[PDB]
Amino acid sequence: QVQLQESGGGLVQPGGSLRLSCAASGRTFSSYNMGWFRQAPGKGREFVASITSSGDKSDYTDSVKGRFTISRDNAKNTMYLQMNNLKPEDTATYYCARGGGSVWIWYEGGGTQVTVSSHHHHH
Repeated sequence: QVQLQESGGGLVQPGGSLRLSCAASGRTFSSYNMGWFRQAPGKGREFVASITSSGDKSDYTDSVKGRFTISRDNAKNTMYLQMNNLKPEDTATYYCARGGGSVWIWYEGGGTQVTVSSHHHHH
């Protein structure tokens, strides 16, 4: 079974940054379009960003355009999501998926949790 394992989630204040990673098994990682998706409280899974096999083209959902950057390192079988200027509405579990013929396939991986919260400062 193919593994698309997510990491990098955590808790940040609004305006903070997090970098997520999606690490794939196998030897043909570079041949597929790849994408990030997220599931916010009470909602379904929704598109965040996608990138072509070669990395030459990317697409973003409107609400993250300009703040998030998708990238990949094919030599390391890894895709990244650099999330800057984070907002509470970005709180969700984030999942990566591999693109096929008109479908995004999840494969194995439990997602990574991202919490963006304006809370009291503890210092």
